[PDB]
Amino acid sequence: SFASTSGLQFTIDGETGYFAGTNSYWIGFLTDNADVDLVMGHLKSSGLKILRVWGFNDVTSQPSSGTVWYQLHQDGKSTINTGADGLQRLDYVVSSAEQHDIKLIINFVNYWTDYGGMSAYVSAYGGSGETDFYTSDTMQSAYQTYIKTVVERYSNSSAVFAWELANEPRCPSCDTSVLYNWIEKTSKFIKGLDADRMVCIGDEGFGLNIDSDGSYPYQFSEGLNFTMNLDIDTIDFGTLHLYPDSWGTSDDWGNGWITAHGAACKAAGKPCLLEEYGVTSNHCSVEGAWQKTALSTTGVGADLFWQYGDDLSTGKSPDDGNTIYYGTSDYQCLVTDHVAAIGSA
Ligand SMILES: *[C@@H]1O[C@H](CO)[C@@H](O[C@@H]2O[C@H](CO)[C@@H](O)[C@H](O)[C@H]2NC(C)=O)[C@H](O)[C@H]1NC(C)=O
Ligand SMILES: *[C@@H]1O[C@H](CO)[C@@H](O)[C@H](O)[C@H]1NC(C)=O
Ligand SMILES: [Cl-]
Repeated sequence: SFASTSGLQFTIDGETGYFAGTNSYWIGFLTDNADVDLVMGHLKSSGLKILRVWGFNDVTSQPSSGTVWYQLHQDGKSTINTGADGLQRLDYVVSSAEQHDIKLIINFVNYWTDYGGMSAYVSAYGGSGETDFYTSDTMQSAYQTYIKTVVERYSNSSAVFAWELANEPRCPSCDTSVLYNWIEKTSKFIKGLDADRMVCIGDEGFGLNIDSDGSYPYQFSEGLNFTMNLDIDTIDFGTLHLYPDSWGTSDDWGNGWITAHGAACKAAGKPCLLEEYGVTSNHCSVEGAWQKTALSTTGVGADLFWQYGDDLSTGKSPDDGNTIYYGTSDYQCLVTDHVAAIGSA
Protein backbone atom coordinates (compact mmCIF):
# COMPACT_ATOMS: atom_id res chain seq x y z
CA SER A 1 0.00 0.00 0.00
CA PHE A 2 2.20 2.91 1.14
CA ALA A 3 5.89 3.06 0.25
CA SER A 4 8.17 1.62 2.92
CA THR A 5 11.61 0.51 3.98
CA SER A 6 12.85 -3.07 3.80
CA GLY A 7 16.18 -3.23 5.67
CA LEU A 8 18.49 -0.63 4.02
CA GLN A 9 16.31 -0.48 0.84
CA PHE A 10 13.02 1.15 -0.12
CA THR A 11 9.87 -0.63 -1.40
CA ILE A 12 7.55 1.10 -3.93
CA ASP A 13 4.45 -0.53 -5.44
CA GLY A 14 5.67 -3.85 -4.06
CA GLU A 15 9.12 -3.61 -5.64
CA THR A 16 12.14 -3.52 -3.35
CA GLY A 17 15.31 -2.08 -4.82
CA TYR A 18 17.24 1.11 -5.60
CA PHE A 19 15.32 4.09 -6.99
CA ALA A 20 16.19 7.30 -8.86
CA GLY A 21 14.19 10.46 -8.51
CA THR A 22 14.48 14.19 -8.53
CA ASN A 23 13.33 17.50 -7.07
CA SER A 24 10.78 20.05 -8.40
CA TYR A 25 10.09 22.62 -5.68
CA TRP A 26 8.02 24.69 -8.02
CA ILE A 27 5.46 22.19 -9.21
CA GLY A 28 2.97 22.82 -6.47
CA PHE A 29 2.94 26.54 -7.34
CA LEU A 30 2.13 26.19 -11.04
CA THR A 31 -1.36 27.18 -11.98
CA ASP A 32 -1.69 25.23 -15.26
CA ASN A 33 -2.73 21.59 -14.88
CA ALA A 34 -1.32 20.66 -18.28
CA ASP A 35 2.15 21.65 -17.11
CA VAL A 36 1.88 19.46 -14.00
CA ASP A 37 0.73 16.52 -16.18
CA LEU A 38 3.50 17.21 -18.73
CA VAL A 39 6.11 16.92 -15.97
CA MET A 40 4.57 13.81 -14.39
CA GLY A 41 4.40 12.11 -17.78
CA HIS A 42 8.05 12.83 -18.47
CA LEU A 43 9.10 11.59 -15.02
CA LYS A 44 7.15 8.38 -15.64
CA SER A 45 8.64 7.70 -19.07
CA SER A 46 12.09 8.48 -17.58
CA GLY A 47 11.74 5.89 -14.82
CA LEU A 48 12.14 8.55 -12.08
CA LYS A 49 9.93 7.19 -9.32
CA ILE A 50 10.33 9.69 -6.52
CA LEU A 51 9.65 13.40 -6.82
CA ARG A 52 10.44 15.79 -3.93
CA VAL A 53 8.25 18.91 -3.90
CA TRP A 54 7.71 21.83 -1.51
CA GLY A 55 4.59 21.26 0.58
CA PHE A 56 4.73 24.80 2.02
CA ASN A 57 4.24 28.31 0.79
CA ASP A 58 4.17 30.75 3.71
CA VAL A 59 3.30 34.44 3.52
CA THR A 60 2.80 37.27 6.05
CA SER A 61 0.20 39.09 3.93
CA GLN A 62 -2.03 37.95 1.12
CA PRO A 63 0.02 38.12 -2.14
CA SER A 64 -1.11 39.79 -5.28
CA SER A 65 -3.98 37.90 -6.87
CA GLY A 66 -2.96 34.94 -8.97
CA THR A 67 0.11 34.06 -6.92
CA VAL A 68 -0.16 30.72 -5.19
CA TRP A 69 0.09 30.71 -1.39
CA TYR A 70 -0.60 27.93 1.15
CA GLN A 71 -0.53 29.58 4.58
CA LEU A 72 -0.84 33.16 5.83
CA HIS A 73 0.64 34.24 9.17
CA GLN A 74 -0.85 37.55 10.24
CA ASP A 75 -2.42 39.13 13.33
CA GLY A 76 -1.07 36.34 15.44
CA LYS A 77 -2.89 33.59 13.60
CA SER A 78 -2.16 31.21 10.76
CA THR A 79 -4.72 30.80 8.03
CA ILE A 80 -4.57 27.97 5.43
CA ASN A 81 -5.52 28.63 1.78
CA THR A 82 -7.73 25.79 0.54
CA GLY A 83 -8.77 27.74 -2.58
CA ALA A 84 -7.86 27.36 -6.24
CA ASP A 85 -4.68 29.36 -5.75
CA GLY A 86 -3.87 27.46 -2.55
CA LEU A 87 -3.70 23.81 -1.53
CA GLN A 88 -5.83 22.83 -4.55
CA ARG A 89 -2.55 23.32 -6.51
CA LEU A 90 -0.83 20.71 -4.33
CA ASP A 91 -3.93 18.55 -4.68
CA TYR A 92 -3.34 18.46 -8.43
CA VAL A 93 0.22 17.44 -7.94
CA VAL A 94 -0.82 14.60 -5.63
CA SER A 95 -3.60 13.48 -8.02
CA SER A 96 -1.32 13.65 -11.05
CA ALA A 97 1.34 11.68 -9.16
CA GLU A 98 -1.26 8.96 -8.39
CA GLN A 99 -2.21 8.82 -12.06
CA HIS A 100 1.38 8.63 -13.27
CA ASP A 101 2.63 6.25 -10.63
CA ILE A 102 5.07 8.78 -9.09
CA LYS A 103 5.65 8.94 -5.30
CA LEU A 104 6.11 12.32 -3.59
CA ILE A 105 8.24 13.57 -0.75
CA ILE A 106 6.32 16.55 0.66
CA ASN A 107 7.90 18.81 3.27
CA PHE A 108 6.15 21.20 5.61
CA VAL A 109 8.38 24.27 6.00
CA ASN A 110 11.55 25.79 4.59
CA TYR A 111 14.52 26.56 6.85
CA TRP A 112 15.38 29.20 4.19
CA THR A 113 13.40 32.35 3.49
CA ASP A 114 12.21 31.25 0.03
CA TYR A 115 8.47 30.81 0.19
CA GLY A 116 8.44 32.32 3.67
CA GLY A 117 10.03 29.62 5.72
CA MET A 118 10.56 29.52 9.45
CA SER A 119 11.35 33.25 9.17
CA ALA A 120 7.74 34.02 8.10
CA TYR A 121 6.55 32.24 11.30
CA VAL A 122 9.08 34.21 13.37
CA SER A 123 7.95 37.52 11.69
CA ALA A 124 4.37 36.84 12.66
CA TYR A 125 4.85 35.18 16.05
CA GLY A 126 7.89 37.01 17.40
CA GLY A 127 11.45 36.07 18.12
CA SER A 128 14.78 36.40 16.39
CA GLY A 129 16.06 34.31 13.50
CA GLU A 130 14.94 30.90 12.33
CA THR A 131 16.23 29.16 15.46
CA ASP A 132 13.46 30.53 17.65
CA PHE A 133 11.05 28.60 15.51
CA TYR A 134 11.94 25.21 16.98
CA THR A 135 11.19 25.96 20.56
CA SER A 136 8.40 28.47 20.14
CA ASP A 137 5.17 26.91 21.36
CA THR A 138 2.97 29.26 19.33
CA MET A 139 4.94 28.62 16.15
CA GLN A 140 5.03 24.86 16.73
CA SER A 141 1.31 24.93 17.31
CA ALA A 142 0.69 26.71 13.99
CA TYR A 143 3.19 24.43 12.16
CA GLN A 144 1.53 21.30 13.67
CA THR A 145 -1.94 22.52 12.61
CA TYR A 146 -0.59 23.02 9.07
CA ILE A 147 0.97 19.52 9.17
CA LYS A 148 -2.32 18.07 10.34
CA THR A 149 -4.29 19.80 7.60
CA VAL A 150 -1.92 18.59 4.91
CA VAL A 151 -1.51 15.02 6.16
CA GLU A 152 -5.28 14.56 6.57
CA ARG A 153 -5.99 16.03 3.16
CA TYR A 154 -4.02 13.21 1.50
CA SER A 155 -4.80 10.46 3.92
CA ASN A 156 -6.44 8.29 1.28
CA SER A 157 -3.66 8.76 -1.30
CA SER A 158 -1.02 6.16 -1.96
CA ALA A 159 1.19 8.66 -3.78
CA VAL A 160 3.01 10.10 -0.80
CA PHE A 161 6.45 8.51 -0.39
CA ALA A 162 7.19 10.32 2.88
CA TRP A 163 6.31 13.31 4.98
CA GLU A 164 9.42 15.45 5.56
CA LEU A 165 9.78 17.87 8.47
CA ALA A 166 11.44 20.66 6.59
CA ASN A 167 13.81 21.66 3.87
CA GLU A 168 17.37 21.85 5.20
CA PRO A 169 16.66 22.59 8.86
CA ARG A 170 19.71 23.99 10.70
CA CYS A 171 20.27 25.42 14.19
CA PRO A 172 23.60 27.31 13.83
CA SER A 173 25.83 26.85 16.88
CA CYS A 174 22.97 25.21 18.76
CA ASP A 175 23.49 22.24 20.96
CA THR A 176 22.55 19.19 18.80
CA SER A 177 19.78 18.38 21.25
CA VAL A 178 17.64 21.30 20.03
CA LEU A 179 17.04 19.74 16.58
CA TYR A 180 17.06 16.26 18.03
CA ASN A 181 14.18 17.22 20.37
CA TRP A 182 12.23 19.05 17.69
CA ILE A 183 12.63 16.15 15.24
CA GLU A 184 11.46 13.65 17.86
CA LYS A 185 8.42 15.77 18.80
CA THR A 186 7.44 16.53 15.21
CA SER A 187 7.91 13.05 13.79
CA LYS A 188 5.87 11.56 16.71
CA PHE A 189 3.11 14.01 15.96
CA ILE A 190 3.10 13.04 12.27
CA LYS A 191 3.10 9.34 13.06
CA GLY A 192 0.06 9.91 15.27
CA LEU A 193 -1.85 11.18 12.32
CA ASP A 194 -0.54 8.79 9.66
CA ALA A 195 1.08 5.74 11.21
CA ASP A 196 1.89 3.98 8.00
CA ARG A 197 3.51 6.77 6.07
CA MET A 198 7.32 7.11 6.18
CA VAL A 199 8.72 10.27 7.85
CA CYS A 200 12.14 11.89 7.24
CA ILE A 201 13.93 15.06 8.37
CA GLY A 202 15.04 16.79 5.15
CA ASP A 203 18.45 17.94 6.51
CA GLU A 204 21.70 18.19 4.65
CA GLY A 205 23.32 15.33 6.63
CA PHE A 206 25.75 17.40 8.67
CA GLY A 207 27.42 16.23 11.86
CA LEU A 208 28.97 12.86 11.23
CA ASN A 209 31.56 11.05 13.26
CA ILE A 210 32.07 8.15 10.84
CA ASP A 211 35.12 8.56 8.65
CA SER A 212 35.22 12.29 9.20
CA ASP A 213 37.93 14.34 7.55
CA GLY A 214 37.25 17.17 10.01
CA SER A 215 35.75 19.43 7.30
CA TYR A 216 32.82 21.74 8.02
CA PRO A 217 30.03 19.39 6.87
CA TYR A 218 31.21 16.57 9.12
CA GLN A 219 31.42 18.86 12.12
CA PHE A 220 28.56 19.89 14.34
CA SER A 221 28.36 23.67 13.88
CA GLU A 222 24.93 23.64 12.21
CA GLY A 223 23.21 21.96 15.16
CA LEU A 224 22.81 18.62 13.39
CA ASN A 225 24.04 15.17 14.43
CA PHE A 226 23.30 12.68 11.68
CA THR A 227 23.74 9.47 13.62
CA MET A 228 22.02 10.75 16.71
CA ASN A 229 18.93 11.90 14.80
CA LEU A 230 18.73 8.81 12.62
CA ASP A 231 18.18 6.75 15.79
CA ILE A 232 14.81 8.49 16.45
CA ASP A 233 12.19 5.77 16.20
CA THR A 234 9.71 7.82 14.29
CA ILE A 235 12.25 8.71 11.53
CA ASP A 236 12.34 5.98 8.81
CA PHE A 237 15.39 6.94 6.73
CA GLY A 238 18.18 9.52 6.75
CA THR A 239 18.62 12.37 4.30
CA LEU A 240 21.77 13.97 3.00
CA HIS A 241 22.34 16.79 0.51
CA LEU A 242 25.56 17.38 -1.43
CA TYR A 243 26.93 20.76 -2.66
CA PRO A 244 30.74 20.81 -2.58
CA ASP A 245 30.82 24.27 -4.20
CA SER A 246 28.76 25.75 -1.40
CA TRP A 247 30.72 23.99 1.34
CA GLY A 248 34.23 24.63 0.13
CA THR A 249 35.09 21.02 -0.60
CA SER A 250 36.10 19.22 -3.80
CA ASP A 251 33.89 17.31 -6.15
CA ASP A 252 35.64 14.04 -5.30
CA TRP A 253 34.96 14.77 -1.58
CA GLY A 254 31.30 14.13 -2.51
CA ASN A 255 31.94 10.41 -2.97
CA GLY A 256 33.37 10.10 0.56
CA TRP A 257 30.39 12.10 1.85
CA ILE A 258 28.03 9.54 0.30
CA THR A 259 30.09 6.58 1.48
CA ALA A 260 30.25 7.83 5.04
CA HIS A 261 26.54 8.40 5.24
CA GLY A 262 25.96 4.95 3.80
CA ALA A 263 28.04 3.55 6.68
CA ALA A 264 26.00 5.47 9.24
CA CYS A 265 22.72 4.26 7.68
CA LYS A 266 23.92 0.66 7.70
CA ALA A 267 24.77 1.03 11.38
CA ALA A 268 21.36 2.48 12.14
CA GLY A 269 19.73 -0.25 10.11
CA LYS A 270 17.82 2.37 8.03
CA PRO A 271 18.20 3.49 4.37
CA CYS A 272 19.79 6.84 3.45
CA LEU A 273 18.29 9.07 0.73
CA LEU A 274 20.85 11.27 -1.26
CA GLU A 275 18.05 13.86 -1.45
CA GLU A 276 19.72 16.79 -3.23
CA TYR A 277 22.94 17.22 -5.17
CA GLY A 278 24.15 19.52 -7.86
CA VAL A 279 26.86 21.68 -9.37
CA THR A 280 26.48 24.54 -11.86
CA SER A 281 28.98 23.21 -14.45
CA ASN A 282 30.42 19.86 -15.60
CA HIS A 283 27.14 18.20 -14.59
CA CYS A 284 27.69 14.86 -16.25
CA SER A 285 31.13 14.03 -15.12
CA VAL A 286 30.82 15.30 -11.58
CA GLU A 287 27.33 14.16 -10.76
CA GLY A 288 27.64 10.97 -12.70
CA ALA A 289 30.43 9.90 -10.33
CA TRP A 290 28.23 10.65 -7.31
CA GLN A 291 25.39 8.65 -8.81
CA LYS A 292 27.69 5.64 -9.32
CA THR A 293 28.86 5.89 -5.75
CA ALA A 294 25.32 6.20 -4.39
CA LEU A 295 24.14 3.13 -6.32
CA SER A 296 27.05 1.01 -5.14
CA THR A 297 27.02 2.16 -1.50
CA THR A 298 25.44 -0.17 1.08
CA GLY A 299 22.98 1.91 3.06
CA VAL A 300 22.11 4.39 0.24
CA GLY A 301 18.76 3.40 -1.20
CA ALA A 302 17.93 6.21 -3.62
CA ASP A 303 19.10 9.51 -5.01
CA LEU A 304 17.34 12.65 -6.23
CA PHE A 305 19.31 15.22 -8.25
CA TRP A 306 18.59 18.89 -7.71
CA GLN A 307 16.77 19.69 -9.92
CA TYR A 308 14.39 18.65 -12.69
CA GLY A 309 13.71 21.00 -15.60
CA ASP A 310 11.12 20.93 -18.40
CA ASP A 311 9.64 23.21 -21.09
CA LEU A 312 6.35 24.41 -19.76
CA SER A 313 3.46 26.40 -21.29
CA THR A 314 5.20 29.45 -19.83
CA GLY A 315 8.74 28.67 -21.01
CA LYS A 316 11.50 26.67 -19.40
CA SER A 317 11.04 25.86 -15.73
CA PRO A 318 13.47 27.47 -13.24
CA ASP A 319 17.15 27.42 -14.02
CA ASP A 320 19.41 27.99 -11.01
CA GLY A 321 22.36 26.50 -12.89
CA ASN A 322 21.78 23.06 -11.33
CA THR A 323 18.74 22.33 -13.46
CA ILE A 324 18.91 19.28 -15.75
CA TYR A 325 16.29 19.61 -18.48
CA TYR A 326 14.21 16.76 -19.83
CA GLY A 327 15.36 15.73 -23.29
CA THR A 328 18.89 17.13 -23.17
CA SER A 329 22.34 15.61 -23.25
CA ASP A 330 22.93 16.07 -19.51
CA TYR A 331 19.54 14.43 -18.95
CA GLN A 332 20.57 11.42 -20.95
CA CYS A 333 23.75 11.12 -18.87
CA LEU A 334 22.20 11.76 -15.47
CA VAL A 335 18.79 10.17 -15.96
CA THR A 336 18.56 7.78 -18.96
CA ASP A 337 21.96 6.24 -18.26
CA HIS A 338 21.52 6.17 -14.49
CA VAL A 339 18.09 4.56 -14.59
CA ALA A 340 19.42 1.96 -17.08
CA ALA A 341 22.38 1.31 -14.74
CA ILE A 342 20.14 0.82 -11.74
CA GLY A 343 18.03 -1.63 -13.67
CA SER A 344 21.15 -3.53 -14.68
CA ALA A 345 22.26 -3.92 -11.05
C1 LIG B 1 26.52 12.73 17.78
O1 LIG B 1 25.74 11.59 18.08
C2 LIG B 1 26.57 10.43 18.31
C3 LIG B 1 25.64 9.26 18.60
O2 LIG B 1 24.95 8.84 17.41
C4 LIG B 1 27.55 10.68 19.46
O3 LIG B 1 28.52 9.62 19.44
C5 LIG B 1 28.84 9.04 20.65
O4 LIG B 1 29.91 9.80 21.20
C6 LIG B 1 30.38 9.27 22.47
C7 LIG B 1 31.46 10.22 22.91
O5 LIG B 1 31.01 11.57 22.85
C8 LIG B 1 30.90 7.84 22.30
O6 LIG B 1 31.29 7.31 23.56
C9 LIG B 1 29.78 6.97 21.68
O7 LIG B 1 30.28 5.67 21.37
C10 LIG B 1 29.29 7.61 20.40
N1 LIG B 1 28.18 6.86 19.86
C11 LIG B 1 28.21 6.42 18.60
C12 LIG B 1 29.09 7.13 17.59
O8 LIG B 1 27.53 5.46 18.24
C13 LIG B 1 28.28 12.03 19.31
O9 LIG B 1 28.98 12.36 20.51
C14 LIG B 1 27.31 13.12 19.02
N2 LIG B 1 28.05 14.36 18.86
C15 LIG B 1 27.51 15.54 19.13
C16 LIG B 1 26.03 15.67 19.38
O10 LIG B 1 28.20 16.55 19.16
C1 LIG C 1 -11.09 8.99 2.89
O1 LIG C 1 -11.99 7.91 2.57
C2 LIG C 1 -13.04 7.77 3.57
C3 LIG C 1 -13.87 6.53 3.21
O2 LIG C 1 -13.75 6.18 1.84
C4 LIG C 1 -13.88 9.05 3.63
O3 LIG C 1 -14.93 8.90 4.59
C5 LIG C 1 -12.98 10.22 4.00
O4 LIG C 1 -13.74 11.43 4.05
C6 LIG C 1 -11.84 10.34 2.96
N1 LIG C 1 -10.90 11.39 3.36
C7 LIG C 1 -10.47 12.32 2.50
C8 LIG C 1 -10.97 12.28 1.05
O5 LIG C 1 -9.68 13.22 2.85
CL1 LIG D 1 22.66 19.37 -21.61
